[PDB]
Amino acid sequence: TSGSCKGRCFELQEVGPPDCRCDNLCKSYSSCCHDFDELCLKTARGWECTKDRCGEVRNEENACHCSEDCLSRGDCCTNYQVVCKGESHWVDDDCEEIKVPECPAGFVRPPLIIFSVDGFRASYMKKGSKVMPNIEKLRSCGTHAPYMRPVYPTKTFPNLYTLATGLYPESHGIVGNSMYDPVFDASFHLRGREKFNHRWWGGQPLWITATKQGVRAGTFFWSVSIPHERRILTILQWLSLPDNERPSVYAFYSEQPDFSGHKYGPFGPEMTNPLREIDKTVGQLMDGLKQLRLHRCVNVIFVGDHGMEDVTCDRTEFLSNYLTNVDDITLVPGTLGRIRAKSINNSKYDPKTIIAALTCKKPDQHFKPYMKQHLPKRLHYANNRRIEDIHLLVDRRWHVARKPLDVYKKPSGKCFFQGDHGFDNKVNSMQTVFVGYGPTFKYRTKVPPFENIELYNVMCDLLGLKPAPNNGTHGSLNHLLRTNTFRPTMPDEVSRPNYPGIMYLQSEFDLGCTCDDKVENKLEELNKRLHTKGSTKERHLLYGRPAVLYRTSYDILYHTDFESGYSEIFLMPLWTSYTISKQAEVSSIPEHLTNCVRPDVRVSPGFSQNCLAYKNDKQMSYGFLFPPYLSSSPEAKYDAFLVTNMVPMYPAFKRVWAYFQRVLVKKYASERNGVNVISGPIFDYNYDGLRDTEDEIKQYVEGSSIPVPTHYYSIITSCLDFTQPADKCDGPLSVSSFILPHRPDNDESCNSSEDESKWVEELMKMHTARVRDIEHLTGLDFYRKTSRSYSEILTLKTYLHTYESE
Ligand SMILES: *[C@@H]1O[C@H](CO)[C@@H](O[C@@H]2O[C@H](CO)[C@@H](O[C@@H]3O[C@H](CO[C@H]4O[C@H](CO[C@H]5O[C@H](CO)[C@@H](O)[C@H](O)[C@@H]5O)[C@@H](O)[C@H](O[C@H]5O[C@H](CO)[C@@H](O)[C@H](O)[C@@H]5O[C@H]5O[C@H](CO)[C@@H](O)[C@H](O)[C@@H]5O)[C@@H]4O)[C@@H](O)[C@H](O[C@H]4O[C@H](CO)[C@@H](O)[C@H](O)[C@@H]4O[C@H]4O[C@H](CO)[C@@H](O)[C@H](O)[C@@H]4O)[C@@H]3O)[C@H](O)[C@H]2NC(C)=O)[C@H](O)[C@H]1NC(C)=O
Ligand SMILES: CC(=O)N1CCN(c2ccc3ncn(Cc4cn(Cc5ccc(C#N)c(F)c5)nn4)c(=O)c3c2)CC1
Ligand SMILES: [Ca+2]
Ligand SMILES: [Ca+2]
Ligand SMILES: [Cl-]
Ligand SMILES: [K+]
Ligand code: NA
Ligand SMILES: [Zn+2]
Repeated sequence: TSGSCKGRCFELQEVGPPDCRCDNLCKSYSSCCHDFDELCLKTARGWECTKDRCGEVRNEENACHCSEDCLSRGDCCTNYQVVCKGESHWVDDDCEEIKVPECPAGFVRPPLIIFSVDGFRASYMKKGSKVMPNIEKLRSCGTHAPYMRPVYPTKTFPNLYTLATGLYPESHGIVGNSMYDPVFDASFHLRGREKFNHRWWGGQPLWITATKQGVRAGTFFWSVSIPHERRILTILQWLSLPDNERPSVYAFYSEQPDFSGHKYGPFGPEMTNPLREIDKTVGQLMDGLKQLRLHRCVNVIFVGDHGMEDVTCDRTEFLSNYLTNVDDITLVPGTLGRIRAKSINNSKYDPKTIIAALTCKKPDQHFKPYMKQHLPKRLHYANNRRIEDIHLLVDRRWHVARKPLDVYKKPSGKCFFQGDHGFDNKVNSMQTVFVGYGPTFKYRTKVPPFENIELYNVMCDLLGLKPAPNNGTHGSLNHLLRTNTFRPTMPDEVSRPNYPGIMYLQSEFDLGCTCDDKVENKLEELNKRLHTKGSTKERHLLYGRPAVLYRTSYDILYHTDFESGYSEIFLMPLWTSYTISKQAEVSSIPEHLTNCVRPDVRVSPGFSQNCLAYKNDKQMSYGFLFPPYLSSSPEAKYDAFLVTNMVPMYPAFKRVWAYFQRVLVKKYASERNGVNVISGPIFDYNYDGLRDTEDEIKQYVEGSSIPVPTHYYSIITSCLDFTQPADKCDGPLSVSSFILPHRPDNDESCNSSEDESKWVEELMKMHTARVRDIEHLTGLDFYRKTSRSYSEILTLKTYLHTYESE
């Protein structure tokens, strides 16, 4: 319909119908005024000043200007000062530290510009360095990480909306580039108009956070037909607006190098040019800022959404080769797989039969099926109705498809893609980039790799905003910044522990347990009391006891070899802590102690587990949190069989756990010069990544109130300087953790029929976790007493050990 864009080009506030629009998204909606192209998308004379244009009389038809009034008008070509005034390109100036913001009068805060690049793999920073001098200058003069970890799936929309919200895709709702919502009965796709509907997009993205708190924000989306040079000129024009109208945060988005990467693979010879072109665009922005005297005022973030892997048509696994009944399913295909029934509310569709037909069927099978609740917890990819129950994790370099006709399209199936992304977010080729440059970022500083969910908090800090609740750990990235507005502090402990002494006589217990412990001194009797009272506690609890951050009733139990926090509600430890030195020796469970379980005289029969329940439950067995194999003496070993150290374990899981405890702990202590281990149960029956309350538990040991954990964790800490033993470390710490699913079969591990040395450790690596992940799942807070700064501890708690090569 009707109206004009005269005096409205790239207006910031979008107008409602039936009035026509002139903002940077109007093209997407087909709702621009009829003169939008003519007035707002000028192209005459290209994007660069030449010597003969210098001082020209202003011609309003030109794309940009070289006339003398152009600085005052805000619309010079970005190279104006270089061609027409003897100025140097930004890239050609030496790095000079920006100690304080150097902003024109009227700038109330340094603006933030987010420059996002689609498909920019982390290793492009080294491999394309010779063709990206503007980017290489940002990177070396500012703050950079060797790589930034994306979220899963390593697709465009989930990651860019994660960047804007600090939320996992399960929480923000953009769980893929394609998705079907069974409540909406509608599908979201990269291409098309459904994605414009606000109903898909949850959380509070940065532009909304900013606006609600009185900080003006540019649009983060761009119509695809607006060329990059015009996006840049538009941002530079918005930056010349009056103080009261000017945004403080700006976003530029590039579809490259992703668009070429898909055609040519991540390192195709055709990739050099798209990298040169992105660099040139960075150059334009920086020259533009320098003309406006804003180059030592603005904070610039150069950030990618994901990397890019070599993927061709012939590396496609077809479901039709596994299932006889493939027309019964709908598959979301590609570098991940999501399966649901073709016919909604079809009662005779069995996910269990589909999973079974897809499990370990071909020796080199290039995907693994999972019920979504069994996916590695580090992916946080389950708590959303748009995530199908059945998920296929696809090997890097591979695709999955339903039938061959979906891939090999008529006439005779030519391929025409050599690159793709979307795989597991720990995969090297999916890693992407982060550089921060400006007064608020540090000068010439490397920082360790970190996750993109953390940036939202930092952007809010950069803008003086209070972040909406999100999945970052605020303070974990304080080390990126010259000046921090946020001072993290430890959460307050909610429940204080009881410290029970000996309160019960053996004959008060009727637990159906037995142990051969009657076997067989004044000197070694005070020593026993000392231990039960906390004398070895500084050895086994190295970083203070974990804080309990919810209301509950629990006891601290001390022993020679380990300390625990025992829950009277869940009838088992919430945590068990012990230190194993490089010198410690592994021993066996003596014959006469094979089935030994001992009542704990500090803990009431009524708050204890019982052996009878385990006897009666033909599916469920038990294991121990502190391992008897690692007892310091035959006498201390009796403590490991206390009923208060016992936890429910499926026989299939006991294979995993026993190998970890008997073989792997000692190997880690050898490799790391001692380790401290904290282990415990996790209950997450509604798969939301958060500690279950007792009324959420769906499974108990038969005929008891003993709840069955969904997972078991361990956090394994040592000295970063491994020349110092774990128990006498003066400096920073080193951690690796896992959250192992507690499953009644080893179907996940295709080699599980073999010896544990051939599969267990591979499983654990797959289920590697951050300390922070375990904290959410347990309501515990770790590392309460160290000699390290809290910001450093927050970084340590966000660390993920990925087991990739470098
Ligand atoms: C990662 O970080 C995030 C963010 O911190 C964590 O996610 C949060 O987790 C909380 C606990 O699970 C959860 O609290 C819920 O919230 C319920 C209200 O939810 C709606 O409103 C939310 C707030 O909106 C306002 O603020 C934001 C600023 O952030 C603005 O942008 C808004 O516009 C508002 O001004 C809102 O965020 C939330 O969004 C979800 O749902 C949307 C609409 O469908 C989606 O678009 C969106 O993507 C979100 O979807 C996710 O989250 C939902 C669960 O909320 C989930 O189902 C989806 O799969 C997806 O993951 C809503 O619009 C509130 O009703 C709840 O209270 C009930 O339970 C509590 C205790 O659990 C009781 O104390 C309480 O009394 C009440 O019980 C009653 O109601 C029950 C039904 O729920 C009923 O059964 C019972 O019998 C009782 O009657 C509860 O507080 C937050 O909503 C959630 N936020 C987000 C964004 O996801 C996340 O946990 C972190 N992950 C990890 C691993 O740490
Ligand atoms: C939540 C919200 O307010 N809305 C309103 C506007 N809706 C909308 C409207 C017009 C549009 N025109 C073009 N494109 C292409 C495109 C891709 N990208 C990369 C990118 C950039 C930023 C984020 C974020 N966050 C992202 F997810 C993807 N930018 N433009 C869009 O996706 C698009 C989306 C989306 C829903
Ligand atoms: Ca992308
Ligand atoms: Ca839960
Ligand atoms: Cl997807
Ligand atoms: K049993
Ligand atoms: Na198996
Ligand atoms: Zn892509």
